[PDB]
Amino acid sequence: LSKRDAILKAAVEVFGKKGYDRATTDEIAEKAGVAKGLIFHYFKNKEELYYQAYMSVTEKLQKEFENFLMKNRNRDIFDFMERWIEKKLEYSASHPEEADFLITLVSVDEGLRKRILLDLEKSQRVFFDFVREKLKDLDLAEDVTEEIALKFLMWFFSGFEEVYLRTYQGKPELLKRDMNTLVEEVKVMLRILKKGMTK
Amino acid sequence: VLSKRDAILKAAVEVFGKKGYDRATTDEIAEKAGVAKGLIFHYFKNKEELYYQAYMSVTEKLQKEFENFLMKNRNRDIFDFMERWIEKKLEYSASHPEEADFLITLVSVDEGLRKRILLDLEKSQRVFFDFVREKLKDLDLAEDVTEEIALKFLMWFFSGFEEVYLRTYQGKPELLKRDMNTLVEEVKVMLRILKKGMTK
Repeated sequence: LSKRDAILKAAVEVFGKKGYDRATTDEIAEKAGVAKGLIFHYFKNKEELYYQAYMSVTEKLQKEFENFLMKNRNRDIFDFMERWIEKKLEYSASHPEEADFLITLVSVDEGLRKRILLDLEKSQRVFFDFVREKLKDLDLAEDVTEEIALKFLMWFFSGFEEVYLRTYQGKPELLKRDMNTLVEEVKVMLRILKKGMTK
Repeated sequence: VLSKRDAILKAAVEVFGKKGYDRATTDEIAEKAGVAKGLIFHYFKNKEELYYQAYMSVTEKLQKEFENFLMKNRNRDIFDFMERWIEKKLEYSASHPEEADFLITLVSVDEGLRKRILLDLEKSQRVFFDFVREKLKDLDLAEDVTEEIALKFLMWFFSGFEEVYLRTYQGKPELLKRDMNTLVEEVKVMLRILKKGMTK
């Protein structure tokens, strides 16, 4: 682990534990075992240190997804999304530091938040292209257009995300306990969407 | 012809929605209401209690609407019921943009006030989901669809819908009205999807 990656790892930890405003770069330096000045050497400032840590974790989740897609790209779209969500949930239960960090975007400077949100869209494009490509392969039911199927899926995914955050954020042991229940619920809900959207 | 107290709540809804909590003044509101400024504080301790009461009067409006719906369109099939409810909710939201603007300000408000108001909004649609919960017991659910899974699914889907709706149309009644047709059609189709996917 280079000093730059140890700094980024330390920043993920400290930012997630203290939030963006209470976290100091001193704390991050010590946690990384590096000299305070090196943070400013590798990152212009606290904003940019936060940005690049955000990018770095977003990068790991992209590789996670590229691996999974490659392995699972031939599955039915609903089977694919079910397995992906189960992978996502398992990642978060084993990566509580990264999960706590990701949620601090909320608390951040307006411009930083904007810059990061636009980068989040770019990082996920391949997922959303794949999804809408695969929705074009379904024999959709009467009056279900691809745009409708996709809106539905997004409304649903957003709702689920909200409940995940409301219920499991900062509670990795609770997510582990509930993991079988969540994965089963999700399998069934996507089966519902499958049965109702297709003929 | 509104009482002064209610004329004041109405004006408050208008002024707060237009200017936001911080820039809105009781002077603006008293002028919008047609009353003396002293009458506002006579009826409402201050601006925060005025915002609270204005917020309650709107949510009581909305909830009255649901409770009439519930007993008129009561024992319809639940998916038809829900489809129709969501259509009413949309038509109202389009015709009451001052209320929409107003509701939206809750983000920018003092935390105590915002929690206080959130508790009351939790209550506010228990009626809806208690009814849905009971109506699902009537249904012949598809294999593996438990009633618990059924209800969680409807909750998660409506929350997500709501969230994306707010993000899209917040401060855009022009986009909303332009989009209405498409949105209504989407709702009909999506609830047909739910009925077919959820029942045997």
